[PDB]
Amino acid sequence: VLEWIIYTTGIIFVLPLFVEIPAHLQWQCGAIAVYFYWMNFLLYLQRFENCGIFIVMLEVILKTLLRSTVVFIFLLLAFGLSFYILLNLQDPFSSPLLSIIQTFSMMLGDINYRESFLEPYLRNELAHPVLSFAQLVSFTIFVPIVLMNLLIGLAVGDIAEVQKHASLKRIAMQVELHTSLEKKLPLWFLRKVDQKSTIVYPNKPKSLEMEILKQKYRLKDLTFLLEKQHELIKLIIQKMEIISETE
Amino acid sequence: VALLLSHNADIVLNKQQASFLHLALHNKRKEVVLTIIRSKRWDECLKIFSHNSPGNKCPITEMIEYLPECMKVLLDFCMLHSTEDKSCRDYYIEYNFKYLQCPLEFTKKTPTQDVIYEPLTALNAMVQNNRIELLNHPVCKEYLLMKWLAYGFRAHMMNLGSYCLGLIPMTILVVNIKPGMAFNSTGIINEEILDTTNSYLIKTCMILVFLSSIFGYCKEAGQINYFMDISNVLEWIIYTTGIIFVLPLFVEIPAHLQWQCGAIAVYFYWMNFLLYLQRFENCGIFIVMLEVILKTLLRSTVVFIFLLLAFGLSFYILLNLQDPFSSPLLSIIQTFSMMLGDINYRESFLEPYLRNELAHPVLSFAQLVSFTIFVPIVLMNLLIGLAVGDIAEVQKHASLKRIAMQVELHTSLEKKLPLWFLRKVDQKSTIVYPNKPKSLEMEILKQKYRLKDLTFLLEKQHELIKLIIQKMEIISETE
Ligand SMILES: O=P(O)(O)O[C@H]1[C@@H](OP(=O)(O)O)[C@@H](OP(=O)(O)O)[C@@H](OP(=O)(O)O)[C@@H](OP(=O)(O)O)[C@H]1OP(=O)(O)O
Ligand SMILES: Cn1c(=O)c2c(ncn2CC(=O)Nc2nc(-c3ccc(N=[N+]=N)cc3)cs2)n(C)c1=O
Ligand SMILES: Cn1c(=O)c2c(ncn2CC(=O)Nc2nc(-c3ccc(N=[N+]=N)cc3)cs2)n(C)c1=O
Ligand SMILES: *[C@@H]1O[C@H](CO)[C@@H](O[C@@H]2O[C@H](CO)[C@@H](O)[C@H](O)[C@H]2NC(C)=O)[C@H](O)[C@H]1NC(C)=O
Ligand SMILES: *[C@@H]1O[C@H](CO)[C@@H](O)[C@H](O)[C@H]1NC(C)=O
Ligand SMILES: [Ca+2]
Repeated sequence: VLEWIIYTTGIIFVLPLFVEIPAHLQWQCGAIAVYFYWMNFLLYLQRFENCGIFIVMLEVILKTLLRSTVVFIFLLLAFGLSFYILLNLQDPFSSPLLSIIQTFSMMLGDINYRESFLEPYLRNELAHPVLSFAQLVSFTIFVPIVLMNLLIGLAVGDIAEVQKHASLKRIAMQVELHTSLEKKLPLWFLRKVDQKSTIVYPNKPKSLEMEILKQKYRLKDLTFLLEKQHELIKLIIQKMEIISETE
Repeated sequence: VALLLSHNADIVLNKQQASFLHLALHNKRKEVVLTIIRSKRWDECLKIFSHNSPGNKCPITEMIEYLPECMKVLLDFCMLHSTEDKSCRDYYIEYNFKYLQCPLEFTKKTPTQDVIYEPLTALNAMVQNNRIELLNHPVCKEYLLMKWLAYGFRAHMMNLGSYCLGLIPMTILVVNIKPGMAFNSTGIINEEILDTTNSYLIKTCMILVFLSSIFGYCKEAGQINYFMDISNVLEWIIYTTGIIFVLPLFVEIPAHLQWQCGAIAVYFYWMNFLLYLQRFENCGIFIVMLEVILKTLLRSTVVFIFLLLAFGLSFYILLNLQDPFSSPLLSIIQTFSMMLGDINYRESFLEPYLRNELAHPVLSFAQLVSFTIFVPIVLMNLLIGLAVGDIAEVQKHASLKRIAMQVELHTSLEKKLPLWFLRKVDQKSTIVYPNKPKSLEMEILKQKYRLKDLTFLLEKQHELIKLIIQKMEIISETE
């Protein structure tokens, strides 16, 4: 999808090479092309080993964030549609869609307390003062504090889980890269470039489980030997001589 | 046991109504249980148990409680394949739900005098013992999916539809009329002129909100522990305010009251919608996390509301000539707003100071530093650390909790549907075409058992050796 968008818009950005075009369309396609080009460059960077674990982390966090919008987009609807009614005489809240975008922007802590709540209140320009100040407190508690801390905790967990398997995943990426490359090169070329050894001059420019497993094996061998010994002892008793100590 | 079964041995109970299978299970003898399973006569062995016994229940529940690794084999026996070729399209897997059904089926007599078995007995037994590795077995997964597609999806889409029938016309009314204007079924009163276009939609939505509020009132009076729940309070508020928002359908009302009730209704509607969403599995763990974090935050306001009092009442004295701090309550709200880092240093402290308008400069600048250290840094980092801990704790048990939610959903649904309907929609097996559209503790436990057996054998051997010494012959080596 990314590459289809890139090619379709890049072909329109430079189309006046052949056929004329309005400047507005040309630059509005350039704005999309120059953005998706550099966003798609990261998928090329994710191959190299020194900088490909960050793309894995970025993808994990982004997926986790997108799986929760199906839920936490109704908080935005609730607060935006109530702010559209309470603060309707102000320009940032003069339309349902603008009021939902302003509420999305206030999610990081940029609430505009003095400009939207205090100063209209001291001018007698709030239609519902008590409700407007109660909504401010409930919003501040619910969204910039609770929701953002929820997202931070999720990200901390995801990154810990990714770091737990960093080395193995890093090596497996390289192994898979070269394995895929081998299934497409010609035979004679692989014969030509392959080597059998290498020379290096340095001067020139999960344990506890294994232990308990081993000792389990030892214990089983011990049991086997003890049973053989018990059989031998019973044989002794049934073959011995008893004369003076008979009943 | 294999030799005694190969000959026609009887399978009876004793004085405790325990068969040999119960004795093998209570002592965790894995190999004899696997032998009983792999053999013939497994059917009668399964049927032999008896109810009315609080100690020796159905063999399946006992096997889930004591030896789950044998239940795994018993379940593996329930997946049949076709051509055994992954590529073939006629290759289909059949799942058989033979052992997950009610124990009252296995016994032929079935008196059911005082015996009442809850629905989904096997799955509830798996949940009450944290058998997560069993709940992820494909047979149990297909069992739950069959129950879902059989009646759960429908029983919950009916609930969602009944709620949206009042949720959607409310939103349609809000985003189609300008707030502050009076309106009735005839149209919008522009004060008098009367805008009459789109009156049909307005009338339809005003009727749909009224009916939903009335039916909600009736259902809630039917449910009437009640006032303790939160959903009850939310729905009472929703219905009470929604009935006032559309009241001009019958009796006139001031526009101010109408819209100030609409502002509360349209907010609590969408806030209550999340409690409906928390049922579905792909998006119900976030509501659990949200609730945990919110409870933890509310338990600390009883403490960290005195920091706000201290700082607000001192700022009310130090910066009293400025409008944001010109009253005790306004000064406490401004301090609450400054909690996220929006301090207004240049507008409240620096610029008044360079105009000689601060009454107490040194104290005013010392309070700024102590506030910045105490609240936007220490308190917020405390809250962040608490949230990180809570979310880690919730994620530790994500899969088991997710499955238990579905099991409880369907269990509750079963106790209310009619018998014949459950008979009609229930299935016994399913066919699937794929092509078509905690260990260390167990190890040390096992080796503890092995060590105890070793000790027992060694003691028997010691006794035998002492017998040898006391019976042998001694003639040439006597003293
Ligand atoms: O009689 P088996 O079914 O073959 O199993 C027992 C043993 O059973 P316990 O776990 O109850 O002690 C282990 O079986 P698993 O846990 O692996 O199922 C063991 O495993 P290891 O060999 O890994 O130690 C090995 O069984 P298996 O060979 O199938 O792994 C062993 O039987 P044997 O030592 O006679 O093979
Ligand atoms: C995939 N892999 C390795 O990466 C590897 C490796 N052994 C060592 N390295 C490290 C390495 O060659 N790193 C490199 N980084 C770039 C690079 C980085 C950023 C750029 N940004 N720009 N422009 C452009 C290029 C080029 S070579 N083995 C065995 C392997 O399999
Ligand atoms: C409770 N449960 C499952 O959920 C389940 C399941 N097996 C698969 N699922 C997933 C599922 O059906 N997900 C669904 N999601 C919606 C939905 C989501 C958001 C909405 N928002 N809006 N509007 C509205 C509807 C409908 S069905 N089993 C066995 C089960 O017991
Ligand atoms: C809806 O509101 C309008 C506006 O007040 C009502 O129309 C008025 O009705 C009275 C009584 O019949 C007349 O005296 C006014 O002249 C009407 N106003 C206009 C602008 O024509 C209407 O009756 C209300 N509808 C209902 C069902 O109550
Ligand atoms: C009718 O509404 C318009 C705006 O929608 C307003 O400018 C006008 O004053 C209203 N008419 C009357 C009589 O109030
Ligand atoms: Ca209720």
